[PDB]
Amino acid sequence: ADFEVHMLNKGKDGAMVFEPASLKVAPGDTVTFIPTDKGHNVETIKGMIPDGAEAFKSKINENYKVTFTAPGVYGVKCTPHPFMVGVVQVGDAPANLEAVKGAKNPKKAQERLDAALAALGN
Ligand SMILES: [Cl-]
Ligand SMILES: [Cu+2]
Repeated sequence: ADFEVHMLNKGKDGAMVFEPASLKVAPGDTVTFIPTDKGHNVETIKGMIPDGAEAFKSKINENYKVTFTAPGVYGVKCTPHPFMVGVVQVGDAPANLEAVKGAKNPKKAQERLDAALAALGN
């Protein structure tokens, strides 16, 4: 299955958001990150992807597709926008949950990640 995440200046969560900011997918599913507004990108957060996964980074304004196969959670962020974060989950019982949940980001970033994990049933 293929899924889309839009990069937006504003959403229910406030300014600078991935929408949806949380997505549960099956191994082999894909997510394309699509800038609805200019000035955004996507990249994985250091330490926040599974063993077996590769990091990634898009260019500002680039439409960017990633295939997810390694099971676990994947924290992603937008470079210019500190609170702009999201979580892609592959499978159930992710094994690297604490990598995201136990991290020490600025509060508004960390609460958005934490909300994303809780919405994914964790
Ligand atoms: Cl593009
Ligand atoms: Cu952004």
